[PDB]
Amino acid sequence: ADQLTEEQIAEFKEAFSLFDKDGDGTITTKELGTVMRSLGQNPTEAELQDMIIEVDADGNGTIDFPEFLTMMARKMKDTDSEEEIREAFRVFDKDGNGYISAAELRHVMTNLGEKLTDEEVDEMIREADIDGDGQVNYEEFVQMMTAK
Repeated sequence: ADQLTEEQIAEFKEAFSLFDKDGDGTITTKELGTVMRSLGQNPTEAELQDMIIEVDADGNGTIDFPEFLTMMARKMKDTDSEEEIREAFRVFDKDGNGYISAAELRHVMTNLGEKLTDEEVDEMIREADIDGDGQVNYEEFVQMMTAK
């Protein structure tokens, strides 16, 4: 599809297959968090609890591969609120890296207007900063502006 390349689907498949012990194309309900972690994202235990009910309310203990993909595909559907904010941010990630320099995030905060004092903005920078890169994430930052 145009929303994601088949190359990305490969990683979703490898991360899933890493826990598909039986080879039936399935993982356990609890292994869902581990598959997502293998893709580099760590979901909250609270949301994970509800994610399981929407697939296996009876508690059989498994989630299949097309269900795992359907869960992702459900969130991937267009929404007006998150996409509007993301539009402005797309021009700042020059490398397609997901992380941008804190100096560049600081520019966005200044350009957006109503910029709070540096100490108030630091609260958000602190959580987003990665010591290995010296960069702050921009993508989850956008979602943090509208959800918590």
